[PDB]
Amino acid sequence: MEGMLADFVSQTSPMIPSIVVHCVNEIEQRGLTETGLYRISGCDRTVKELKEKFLRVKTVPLLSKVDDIHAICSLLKDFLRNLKEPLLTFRLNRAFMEAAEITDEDNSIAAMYQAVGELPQANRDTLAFLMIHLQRVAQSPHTKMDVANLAKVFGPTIVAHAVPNPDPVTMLQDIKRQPKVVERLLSLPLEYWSQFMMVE
Repeated sequence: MEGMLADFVSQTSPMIPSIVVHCVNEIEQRGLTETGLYRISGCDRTVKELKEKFLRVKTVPLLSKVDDIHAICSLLKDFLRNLKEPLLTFRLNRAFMEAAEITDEDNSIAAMYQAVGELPQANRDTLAFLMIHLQRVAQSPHTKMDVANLAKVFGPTIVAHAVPNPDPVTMLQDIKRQPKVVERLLSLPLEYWSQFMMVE
């Protein structure tokens, strides 16, 4: 199994796994011209092989070699989704959902700010890096992937559940609630996320 986010970072800040950094770098370089980025899945075999090699050797394979940029998108989602706990931790799963469900804009944003501040550093730093990247994806006129669309894709990826294996009632209730969390997070401005890009 993959293990915890912290197992992919060191004391070096911002605390972002090299795999996330390299995936984002590749996607920035040749993915922003692609329609359906993060919606279109890559070849399952290519994604699994890249992931197996990454987890076994503990180093990022040369991503520039792979022709399909969607496989890189799929690898990033797979990595994040399959962490022992989601990027937004088990501990704060419900907190994030409740924050996003507040209809008062000011109070919802304030509750979002509160929940992000309660994240461990590695989680916040990685989240901040991902949010900056996904905002750029949403702002490309070639991707056709707005904040709403990306939230539906990233809901299961970064929010997930409060437990590793929820009962089916909870499971289906949860997936209804995930997109609004991502929607709110992506709606927090670049300047907010950018502040967490800092050295140790």
